Parts: sequence; structure tokens; C-alpha cells
Amino acid sequence: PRWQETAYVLGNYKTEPCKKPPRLCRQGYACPYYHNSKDRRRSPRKHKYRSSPCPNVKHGDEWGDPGKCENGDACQYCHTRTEQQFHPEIYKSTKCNDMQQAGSCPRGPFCAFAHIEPPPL
RNA sequence: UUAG
Ligand SMILES: [Zn+2]
Ligand SMILES: [Zn+2]
Ligand SMILES: [Zn+2]
Repeated sequence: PRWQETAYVLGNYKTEPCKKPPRLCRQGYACPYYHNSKDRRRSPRKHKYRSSPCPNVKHGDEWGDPGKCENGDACQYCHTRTEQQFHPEIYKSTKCNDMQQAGSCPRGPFCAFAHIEPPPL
């Protein structure tokens, strides 16, 4: 429901699974629900984990299967890129480059980077 | 250790 506000994105983005499994979903940032394990995000309200990647999952530059961390959902490290990008300490912390260049961002309300200060009224 |  409240996807248009950043506070809700923070609390809920890819916390839950997409109703529709067909390929109609662009299967990425455009859908606020998760489609696989590598897309999944533990809600930071239920699970307290650090911004840093779990090295049992992230080997170098590749995010791998989050299973194969023997810690499971109790791991105090991020298990997916989504978990990191939308971490309370990471989210909107850095200027969105696409917005700074073009004046528009394709990821829109699901960009994990900062856009421009909105006016209040 | 943010660039999907
Ligand atoms: Zn979906
Ligand atoms: Zn782990
Ligand atoms: Zn953006």
C-alpha cells in the first residue's frame, strides 16, 4: 500500500513474496516483493543485522546462494544485495547518480539512493 | 565496502 514513502520502503521492501510467479514481473527493483532467495530481504525490524556482507554468501563481487551460510536468518550480516542496499545505515545515504545527471531515475520510488530534497508543501 |  504505502510504497510511495521511503519509510515504508525501508520497513517492508522485498520482505514478502510476489503473489504472481509469472515472468510478467520485471523480476527486479520494480517489484517490492521477493521472487527468490537472492532477492529476499529480512525485515530489519525482526532481524538485526549489520550493513556489511556475509562472506559465507558474498565471495568477492558475487552475491551467492544465502543458504550455505550455516547461520541462517540469525546471521548478523547481510545475505543479499537488497538487504545491504536497503539497510537502515545504507539506504539513501549516497546521492543517486542517475538523478544527478539526468534529473530522473528509472528505479523511482525503489531507488536505494538519495534523490533531491522534496519540498514540504 | 550501496549501483540492483
Ligand atoms: Zn513480483
Ligand atoms: Zn551469514
Ligand atoms: Zn535514483
